[PDB]
Amino acid sequence: RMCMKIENDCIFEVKLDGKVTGYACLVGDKVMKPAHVKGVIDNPDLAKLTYKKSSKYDLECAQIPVHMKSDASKYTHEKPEGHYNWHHGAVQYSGGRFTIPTGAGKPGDSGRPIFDNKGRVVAIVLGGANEGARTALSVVTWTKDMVTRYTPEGTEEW
Amino acid sequence: RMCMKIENDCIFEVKLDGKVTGYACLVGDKVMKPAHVKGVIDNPDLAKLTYKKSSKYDLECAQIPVHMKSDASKYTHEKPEGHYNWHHGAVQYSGGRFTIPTGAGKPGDSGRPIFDNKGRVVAIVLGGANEGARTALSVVTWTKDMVTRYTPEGTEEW
Repeated sequence: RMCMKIENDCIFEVKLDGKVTGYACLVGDKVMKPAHVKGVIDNPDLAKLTYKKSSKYDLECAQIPVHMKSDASKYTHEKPEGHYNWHHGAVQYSGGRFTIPTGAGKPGDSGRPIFDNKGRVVAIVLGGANEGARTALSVVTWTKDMVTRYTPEGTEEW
Repeated sequence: RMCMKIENDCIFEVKLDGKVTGYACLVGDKVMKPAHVKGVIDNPDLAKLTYKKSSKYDLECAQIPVHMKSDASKYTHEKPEGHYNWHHGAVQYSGGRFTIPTGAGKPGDSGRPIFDNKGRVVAIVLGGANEGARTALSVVTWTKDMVTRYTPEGTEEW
């Protein structure tokens, strides 16, 4: 249940005219906001910044102010074969694919991070493709220098 | 007895004019159907696909639809020296050869996978050569990039 409290400081909410479409999460020094989400961050300090624009990668980030780093979450690049954590349940990792049981995700609810055992962020959910009882997850994934967006076929953004 | 239920979901029936001729398994993201088997997969969704043709390797595979991977059995490349599991009994692995006691296989009954201890697929049986009390197996075997067909001498296709 530590992952939930860790999500509290990191998560931010972006809404279109107040209809929340997605979430923005502080990781290291970047506010992880998906590009498809149209709307306004609630905290002004993150709203008065200039944001990078990326479509092929589907991300938007801006340098968080010096007061927001202590409030952020530490990141990690360990993707060992096994089990991670999520807000609505658990993410099963096998063969480079994040998968969730169908019924745990409605439209919206994008921007929530994925956490490993001891709290280090590993992923930022963008959408997912329905796959039997075990639906997959389009997601932003990262290494030492590279960030990679893995979008399963027939993906619907939620 | 877990291997049997794992066979249940993954294995599909190939039927020729009222006689099942083969078992086609959704291992990984494809249907493992042997090339020698003439006939029709029972589930239409796998029948309305385009299938690749291979003779030297004796296989036929096609991309299973996005609803079939949650039903697909798991794969692995661990071939440690020891004992694995089978539908009709057990497979003894030694010196790169799968061997079964004679009397466990009649003609037909090709396409059944071979499972390790905890359910991960390791092989797809094609035939076998009678060898004393300990008959061998001609099987589809695979590594990181390569698939290898090991057919013992004097092998019949059953």
